[PDB]
Amino acid sequence: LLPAVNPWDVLLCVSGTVIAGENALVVALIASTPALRTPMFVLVGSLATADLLAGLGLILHFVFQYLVPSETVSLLTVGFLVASFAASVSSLLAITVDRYLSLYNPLTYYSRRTLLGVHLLLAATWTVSLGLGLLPVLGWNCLAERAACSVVRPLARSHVALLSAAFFMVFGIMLHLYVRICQVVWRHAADLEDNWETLNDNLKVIEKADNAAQVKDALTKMRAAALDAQKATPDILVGQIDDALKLANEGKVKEAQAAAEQLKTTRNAYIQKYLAHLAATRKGVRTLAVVLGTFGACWLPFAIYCVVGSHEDPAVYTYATLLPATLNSMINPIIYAFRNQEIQRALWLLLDG
Ligand SMILES: Cc1cc2nc(NC(C)C)c(N3CCN(Cc4ccc(F)cc4F)CC3)nc2cn1
Ligand code: NA
Repeated sequence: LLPAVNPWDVLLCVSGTVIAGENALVVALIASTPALRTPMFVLVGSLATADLLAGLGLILHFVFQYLVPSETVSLLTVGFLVASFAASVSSLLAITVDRYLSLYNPLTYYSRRTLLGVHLLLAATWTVSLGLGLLPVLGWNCLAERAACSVVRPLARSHVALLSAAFFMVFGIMLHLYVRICQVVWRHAADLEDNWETLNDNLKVIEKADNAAQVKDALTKMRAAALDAQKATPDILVGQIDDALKLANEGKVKEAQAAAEQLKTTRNAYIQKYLAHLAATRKGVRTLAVVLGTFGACWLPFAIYCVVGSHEDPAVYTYATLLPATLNSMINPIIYAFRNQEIQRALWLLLDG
């Protein structure tokens, strides 16, 4: 398709309908499903709305780039594409802090600070994304004799470059947070083993002592280890330790040890529970990793070409950089369905009349 410019367009022309359609479906499910009202999925919905504007913007671009009322309207549509890109990258960052903050300390991840911040994230996102998309309609265009146009007219090279430079820095920070997220998950997975080691060491030393105090020390060091596992990623175990502790103090070494050995019944069920949650956390973080990789891999080529390209360069270099960026909004709805089970359930929920 090197010499085929319009066939490059027709590929994107109908692809905008797909991107507009599929995202329009996702935004509905988040809005129409209470289980998806959690901050994670609300922020994902914003990305869908951002990816939604991408499909609408280019659809109206072709509809107006070919037999439109006027070109000034086409200068609004480019704002939609600008607005979508800012609304997509901005919200994509927002999902990262939600993951980091949620994993960093869920107890501090309360329904007050979080839900408050969530509305500001979307508000601070779209108020800026739209604002950037509206700047061209206030003079930030390239249709002047003293302004050089970019690969995507009427956007000027000066302004697309600032967006490109801003995008690199924003994407550079999102990578840093993802590592911090990993550090959080690693740390949450590290202190857990220490509690398990101390918890098991305490159980064993309980048997290897004939003093009623050695039992108290191990249980006290055991209760603290049990408690530390709760503050990390927020009953019967500690409750049974309390019952075990209640016996140790009042001279019940023989029977207090018996209660310590029933903890294994709960502890075996207690340990088997935490492992699954980290599996859910890793996949949730893993899905975050995949999304970030696709976003950059599909937008970065355009981010560079719009700054280092020349108007003496062929057009195929333009679409070759827009094609991944355009279809990036088509792929984002697909990723969550195949990875995130909570939203995938609603997708296959509708099965028959
Ligand atoms: C036929 C056609 C389709 C276009 N489809 C655009 N969008 C799609 C890829 C969602 C698009 N936009 C314009 C706004 N732009 C913002 C931007 C993004 C990154 C960057 F480094 C610098 C920037 F200025 C994104 C691409 N222009 C187009 C021009 N003609
Ligand atoms: Na996107």
